[PDB]
Amino acid sequence: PQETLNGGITDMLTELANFEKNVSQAIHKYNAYRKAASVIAKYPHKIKSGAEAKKLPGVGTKIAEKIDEFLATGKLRKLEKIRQDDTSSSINFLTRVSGIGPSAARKFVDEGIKTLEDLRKNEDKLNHHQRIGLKYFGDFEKRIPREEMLQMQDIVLNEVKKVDSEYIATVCGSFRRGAESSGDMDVLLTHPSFTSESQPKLLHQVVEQLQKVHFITDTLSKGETKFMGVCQLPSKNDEKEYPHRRIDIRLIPKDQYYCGVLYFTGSDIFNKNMRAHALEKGFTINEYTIRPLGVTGVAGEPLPVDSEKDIFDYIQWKYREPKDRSE
DNA sequence: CCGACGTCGCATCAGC
DNA sequence: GCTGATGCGA
DNA sequence: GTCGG
Ligand SMILES: Cc1cn([C@H]2C[C@H](O)[C@@H](COP(=O)(O)NP(=O)(O)OP(=O)(O)O)O2)c(=O)[nH]c1=O
Ligand SMILES: [Mn+2]
Ligand SMILES: [Mn+2]
Ligand code: NA
Ligand code: NA
Repeated sequence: PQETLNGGITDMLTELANFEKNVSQAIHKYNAYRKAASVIAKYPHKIKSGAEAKKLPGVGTKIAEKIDEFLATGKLRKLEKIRQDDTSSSINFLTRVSGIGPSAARKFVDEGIKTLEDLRKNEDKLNHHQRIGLKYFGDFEKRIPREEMLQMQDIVLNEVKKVDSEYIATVCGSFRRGAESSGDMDVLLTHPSFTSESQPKLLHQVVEQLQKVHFITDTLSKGETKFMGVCQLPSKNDEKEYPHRRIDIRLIPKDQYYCGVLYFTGSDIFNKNMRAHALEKGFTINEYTIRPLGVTGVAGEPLPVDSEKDIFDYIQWKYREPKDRSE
């Protein structure tokens, strides 16, 4: 499948998906449209009719009809209409600010606040997260070249070890799968002193060090186990400076760590296949653990895990490199 | 016909 | 002031 | 909106 092979259809479906989530607040319709757009994006033929498309899992009657209208006319009356709707288009747009969801966007537009400019005029109505999202609106929509990610990893691994050399840190997500660009940086953190059985400054101390060396620039949220924030590489001499980036750091017990690494490495569809299969061998994998069923379905206690590959053993599959986990 | 469909940590709100 | 609900991101 | 018990 190439980009423009069914691009107009998947663009249409994705656009419909966003208005469902952001304006209609119909979240299951949101996933319905995305699932349709995903299965169509994978389909290796230029679609000729809605009936043709309806054969794919997740494409039903209503989308089949919409595809017919699109193929025949090059557009969709309902989408064109909501595109001109000042209220609805504004609500959908404002949700592009991290921290502004469907609800907040709704209330902003209710009281006349419709644009980024409007948001800038109204700081006192923004919470902390929303202000950061506004401040880095442009930066947050850019992707991160692997080269910068590697440099980001350099700093994170270095500063983590410097705080305590017994920390274990892993940059997972699309980076660990070897993607040539990434949307954010997903850092997983553990330490021998932290198990399920059992201080919680363990995460605080890492964040503070990365702040001290001015890598982490802002904080969206921060608890005892999960940090969400903003970071930036140092500017290489008198050159154009780097965009601010999203970084997550989360602290995981040692005995749950590699289940965590596996999950937060992904990808999405790989994770389900691997969750999905492995059902058919009587195990339940979650973000934290693998547990055995269970002759009529009662999960017993979590099994020991000390490597990624461990999990693969349990469910009888060859350890697969992160590089081949897109599906 | 009709309910499932993605869950969970953190920030902030709503109610007492 | 405390407890639970809601919004949010991913 | 789609699927399926
Ligand atoms: C959000 C999400 C994440 N994950 C796992 C797989 C993701 O690859 C991994 C990290 O989530 P991500 O950062 O939201 N996606 P990504 O890192 O693969 O891609 P990107 O570069 O951030 O765009 O965690 C899921 O399995 N289901 C999810 O719904
Ligand atoms: Mn990521
Ligand atoms: Mn992420
Ligand atoms: Na179908
Ligand atoms: Na948003």
